[PDB]
Amino acid sequence: LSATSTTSSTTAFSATTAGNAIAGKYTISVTHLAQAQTLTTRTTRDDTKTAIATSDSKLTIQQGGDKDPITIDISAANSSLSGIRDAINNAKAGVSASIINVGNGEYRLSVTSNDTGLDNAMTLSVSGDDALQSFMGYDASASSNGMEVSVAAQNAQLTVNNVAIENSSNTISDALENITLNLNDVTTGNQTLTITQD
Amino acid sequence: LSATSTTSSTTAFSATTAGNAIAGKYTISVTHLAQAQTLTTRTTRDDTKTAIATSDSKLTIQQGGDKDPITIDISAANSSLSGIRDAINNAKAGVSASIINVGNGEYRLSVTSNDTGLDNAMTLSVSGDDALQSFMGYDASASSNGMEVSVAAQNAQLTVNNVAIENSSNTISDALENITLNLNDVTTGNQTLTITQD
Amino acid sequence: LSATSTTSSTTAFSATTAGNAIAGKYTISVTHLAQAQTLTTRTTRDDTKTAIATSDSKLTIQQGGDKDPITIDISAANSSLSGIRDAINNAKAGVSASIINVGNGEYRLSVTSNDTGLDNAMTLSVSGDDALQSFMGYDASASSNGMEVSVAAQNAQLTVNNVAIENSSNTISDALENITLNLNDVTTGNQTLTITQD
Amino acid sequence: LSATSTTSSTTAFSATTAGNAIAGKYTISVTHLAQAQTLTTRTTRDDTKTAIATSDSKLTIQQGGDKDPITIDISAANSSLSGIRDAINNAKAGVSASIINVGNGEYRLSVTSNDTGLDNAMTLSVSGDDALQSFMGYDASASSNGMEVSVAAQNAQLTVNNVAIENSSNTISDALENITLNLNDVTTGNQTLTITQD
Amino acid sequence: LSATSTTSSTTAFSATTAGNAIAGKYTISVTHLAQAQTLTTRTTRDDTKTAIATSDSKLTIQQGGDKDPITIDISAANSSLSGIRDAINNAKAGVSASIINVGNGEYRLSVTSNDTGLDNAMTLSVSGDDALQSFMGYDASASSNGMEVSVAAQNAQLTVNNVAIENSSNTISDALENITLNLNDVTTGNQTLTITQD
Amino acid sequence: LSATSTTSSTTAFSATTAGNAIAGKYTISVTHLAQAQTLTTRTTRDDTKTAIATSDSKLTIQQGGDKDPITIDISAANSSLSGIRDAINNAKAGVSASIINVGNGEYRLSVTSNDTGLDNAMTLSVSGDDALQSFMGYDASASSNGMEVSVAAQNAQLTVNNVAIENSSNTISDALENITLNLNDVTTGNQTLTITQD
Repeated sequence: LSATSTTSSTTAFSATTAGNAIAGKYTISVTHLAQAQTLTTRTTRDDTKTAIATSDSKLTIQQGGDKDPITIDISAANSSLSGIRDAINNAKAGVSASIINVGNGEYRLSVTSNDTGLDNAMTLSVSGDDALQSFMGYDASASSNGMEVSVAAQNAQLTVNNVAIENSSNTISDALENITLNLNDVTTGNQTLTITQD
Repeated sequence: LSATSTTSSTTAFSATTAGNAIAGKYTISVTHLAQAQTLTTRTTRDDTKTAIATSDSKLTIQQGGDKDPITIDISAANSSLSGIRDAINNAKAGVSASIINVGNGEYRLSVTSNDTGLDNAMTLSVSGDDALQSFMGYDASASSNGMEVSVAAQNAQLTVNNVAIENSSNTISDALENITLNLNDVTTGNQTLTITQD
Repeated sequence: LSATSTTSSTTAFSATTAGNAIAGKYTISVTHLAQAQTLTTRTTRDDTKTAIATSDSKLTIQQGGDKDPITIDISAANSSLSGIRDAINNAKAGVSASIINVGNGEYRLSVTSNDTGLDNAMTLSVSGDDALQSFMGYDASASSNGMEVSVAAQNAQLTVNNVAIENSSNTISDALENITLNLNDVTTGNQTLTITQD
Repeated sequence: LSATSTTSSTTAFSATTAGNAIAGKYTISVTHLAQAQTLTTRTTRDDTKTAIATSDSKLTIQQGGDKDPITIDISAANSSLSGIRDAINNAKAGVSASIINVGNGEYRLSVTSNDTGLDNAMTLSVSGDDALQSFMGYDASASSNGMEVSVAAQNAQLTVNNVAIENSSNTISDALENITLNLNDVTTGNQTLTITQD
Repeated sequence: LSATSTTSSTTAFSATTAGNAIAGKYTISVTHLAQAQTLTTRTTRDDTKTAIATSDSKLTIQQGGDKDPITIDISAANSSLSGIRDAINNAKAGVSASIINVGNGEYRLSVTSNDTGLDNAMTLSVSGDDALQSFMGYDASASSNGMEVSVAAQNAQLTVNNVAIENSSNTISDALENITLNLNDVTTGNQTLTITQD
Repeated sequence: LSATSTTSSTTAFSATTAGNAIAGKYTISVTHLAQAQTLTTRTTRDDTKTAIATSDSKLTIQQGGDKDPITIDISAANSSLSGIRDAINNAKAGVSASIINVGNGEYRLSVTSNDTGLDNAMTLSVSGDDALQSFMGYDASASSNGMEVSVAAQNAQLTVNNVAIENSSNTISDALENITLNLNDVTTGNQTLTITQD
């Protein structure tokens, strides 16, 4: 019922408010932005159309935060870069695949989680085909993997009025009552968010 | 009856005037802003709904400056984080409670005094339940407390024409005759407030 | 009969002209601004209403520059901070009194001369009551005084085309023929005032 | 079907998107711009009209990237600077010739590949005339050549979300799905491209 | 008949042109501005109305550059500061007198030549009265004088396309054909005046 | 037939294009601007009207770059500064004469070539009169001359895409095909001229 406006010392963050947000000055220090994991094949193919697997296979995609594993069927015919990209994207597995032409007639496969957060980090495993498993597999606890981490999963980390706060997201509306905090950048020095009763 | 306008060398302070304010140049140096105390539970709960107390209990909130103590009743059922927040906020005890989700499935309770000032610092004590007392109690003279100080209570401190001035508030209209001083920031070097007869 | 316009290298000074002012470039260096003396009670009262004197008394206010002394009557009843402030202000004694709440439940009395200038420095003496004399007395040649100097009386000091000039005022229209010089700040380096025939 | 807008931290790069481009923040670091090879005659002629060859001859222009060689006929009469420039330009050989008057009554011949890229580097060889071969020949593996490299052929080199990318062009719309990257400059520090769903 | 426009690299100088001025770039370096001599009485009077001379006297004002000497009659009655100022100003002697109130109840007499230039420096001599001669006399070759030089006479000194130029004036339209140069300031480094045919 | 637009990183140069100019980025480094020689008499006259020669004489003006010598007749009567200036200017000899009043009642004669360029440097010789020859003669290979060089003749020197270019002029439309380069200043670091097909 009670409306408020916000002002910020930096482009590093802004904020909007729901009703009944507490007016006043908030000291905000942002030390890390949330990041969505991206895994990229450490090796390349010379095209997007040649099958990589010789058998049909099953891709398992498992995220953290107690989410259900998704198993996708990939026929030998569809074990090409395009085939796998399409099969992942069509699965709606909370991850998204794309192809990168890195030049020199070489292509990489990238898989990115749709949501930022440590809990949105992912495991990828392929059963029923060695070549594809070793091309595309990723397990953080394995020494050799087909994927490398090109973008680390990461949580936002900030302090608000000296209270330490971690969050899966750079859009934070679950931490502070009736405030939504949007993090655009890590901060330096004293930065403040000002909330005034209308 | 006599109107005046104000000008300031810094965004650090501004000022407005009542009638018959004395025209001229005032040298203003601000060394500290007033602050409202915030106490935050040093420990967390994994949710906002589970009762913390096993008995019914009585929360005492005592501010300084010779204000009356307020005692609030908290049933065992209402000794949850939400319960306590609601009970404090509903009491109109000159303090305001909020819940902070610090991430990792953990929640803190914060209590803030509505007014800035050393005299608005607060003591919190709970009788009739050990767990809640040790979760949420705060006494500045005790070695172990449930609260920590996340925002120190603090008085504004400034000098006006070399006269030292302390104030509970950053909105100062009781210090200088017919002037209201608004402090937005601590200053550096020579800063002046200019008052001219209209 | 002959009109002129002025330009200045700095916000430190500006100038306007009467008729027949001599066109050209004036090198101006300002080393000191004029100041109005302010005396402030070195001690405080805990309120503005309690009488300070036990007898009726006579406040003498004597400025320099061969001005007449003004003697004001202050009954014991009116020897409160408010009482004295009112009695001074009502006297039109070329000085002006105000009360400062310095915080911590303490009040100071300030007396300021209305005009800047060394010659507007003041002596304050109270006969017929020790307490008030020692609270509020000021004599520059006495070792102990009730007042301290919080703002030194001071003359403007500048040089115009290498001619040294002293003045009671920062509004100087008696130094240079047909020019009024307004001093806002002390200068650094070569600053010039330009006067051109219209 | 899904539209997106782009924002960039630097004038060093910009970007536009086709439909269904993945929203979000891309960290982009550009270390090299693509360049089109330019070869310039190390010696000069004193005019553009005198034939250089005494026999008719055949200019061969061979680019990399498995492109077909183009052989051009140059009569002795047309072995002048103007003659050769016209014959090259008229051939549409994926290269472009121009004359540079370097002053002092001297002229150079420049040949530039129309497309940037290492693969667009070129070999020039003239059969049937020594003078013209030694004036204008270029082979990267020969110790003495008529041409010098005045602009090295070069590939764009950048990294996008830590993925290394090489490209023949500074207009890159084949590397990243549904994005066109335009490189105007090499970057310094953290620069980012922002893509937001409309 | 042929019009031209001017552009300048600095506010230090500008320029306008008569017809048929030579278009092009002029390198201008200004090392000194012309100055008009000002002489000021080294001593002061405590007022402007008391006669200084006891006899009637004759003030001689002699400038350089082969100008005629002007002799002015000053009665004893008119040997006051106001008297002398009026008598000088009324003489139209190519000099101008003014009174300066330097503060502390003291007044100085200043005499300034109307034109800048070394050749506009002046000698002042009073016959028939010792007091006034010693108050107000000035001769550059005498060891003791009544005047001091508060503003040195000085010539503009500049170089235009490496040609050294001296001038009595900061408004220079007699040095360069069909150009008027206005000097506002001494320069630093390479500064240029650009003249382009319209 | 094909139109193009130009952009430049610096005010140091700009450019416009004729049809069919080659689109793209040109790296331009300017190390020297072209200059027109100016010769100035090392000695002065005290006026512009007194003849310098006692006999009639013949002034020869010879520029470089294989231009024809121009011989001008100067009667003894017309051997004044004004006389010689008029006679030179009226000859249309590709040079232009002016008089400079250097102050102190002294005048110099300046002769400037109308075109910039090393090839527009000049020799001046007077036959039939010693005084005028020694006043005004200039030969770069002679040890004593009447003229000094106050502005060196000089060629523009720049590099375009690493190709070294010399030019008599700062308006260069004969060096690069279908481009006109205007040089306003010597450059520092990487500067580029951008040409884009419309």
